[PDB]
Amino acid sequence: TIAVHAGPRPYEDQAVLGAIRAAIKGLQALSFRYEGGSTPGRTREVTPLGVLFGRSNYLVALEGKGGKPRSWRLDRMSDLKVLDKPAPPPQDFSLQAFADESFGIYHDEIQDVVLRIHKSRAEDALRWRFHATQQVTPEADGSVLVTFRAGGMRELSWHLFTWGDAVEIVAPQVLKDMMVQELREAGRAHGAW
Amino acid sequence: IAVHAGPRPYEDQAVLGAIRAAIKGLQALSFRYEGGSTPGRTREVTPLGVLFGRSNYLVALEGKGGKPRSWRLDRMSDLKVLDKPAPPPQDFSLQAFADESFGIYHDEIQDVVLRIHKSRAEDALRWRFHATQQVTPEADGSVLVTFRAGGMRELSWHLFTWGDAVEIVAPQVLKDMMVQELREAGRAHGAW
Repeated sequence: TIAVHAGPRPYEDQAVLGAIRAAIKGLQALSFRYEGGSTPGRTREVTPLGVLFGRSNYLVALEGKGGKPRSWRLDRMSDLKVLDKPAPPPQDFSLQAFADESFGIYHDEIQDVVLRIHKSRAEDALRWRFHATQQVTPEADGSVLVTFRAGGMRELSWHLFTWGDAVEIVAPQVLKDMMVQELREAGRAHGAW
Repeated sequence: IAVHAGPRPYEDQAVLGAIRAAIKGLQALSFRYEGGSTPGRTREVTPLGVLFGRSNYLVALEGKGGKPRSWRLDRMSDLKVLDKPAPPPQDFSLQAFADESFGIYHDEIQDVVLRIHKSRAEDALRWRFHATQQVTPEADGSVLVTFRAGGMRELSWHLFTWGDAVEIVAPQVLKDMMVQELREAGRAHGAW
């Protein structure tokens, strides 16, 4: 296409990344050797559904007969082949559907997030999509209250940092602690205080 | 089939498809802008490509005698794909355009040089900060990372995700911003 993804990203091995699309456009299956998970290093078979690019590149897929929608890290993968073998996708499987029942994390258990964005970036708050299932509430002081139910507290905290002092983390406590700890860590190394 | 999760802005394919239509038809595209230097006027451009990231941006030439520029998608309205010839310049590369800044913002290009601590050297090696990056292994197991790019506001926002594993050795501006952001955020959130 005529689009390019700007910004930092993980490095690519398009050799292996070209092998996965070879079986979703043929509705076939794949198989690799994992380097993680509950079984350390076996070779395993899997039905492909999609890839999610992030600061870690994943691969949504179920194993063999039946399965569970879970995504394998492409860094901890070993030697795939486009099985000669068919494996059609579940019909109602949206790939965005995987991507929103958490955040830039997966399965880190879901939290009721409450943010207060001051006036200054209130209009910026309305425009911004923190999570699909979000609700923005105006307040009497022109600040706006942003609440949504999501995972990925760490990524969230990284993103809130870019809002600077326009955000006020109201809930949950794990997010406050997440942010403070991260600010203390970075603030020491770069000499902020 | 691979969209990126996280806080991606509310985007619209009704205009993303229309920009693709004007590009591959090699014809001009016009829209009115809900932003920019002029509040709400109809601009007419040669569309070149879109940038994906912190939001989505049309890269386009407006009128004749202009440099490439960027337009927030979510801020273009009432777009029409016209029948005038609008081929791209033969020299333009969208990739080279995007490479001129660490993020979206095109400002003074800086030789940035970072040091990543040994505990995260393996991650730095496997991480593409920028298209022009070189990494050199240092004696103590830490790694030096250098590249040329503008947009250090966005750079310092990313560096924060590296915790205390990253040291900014140049440019000075990137250092100052990083510290000022940390103080401000740290005061807002009660970290010190």
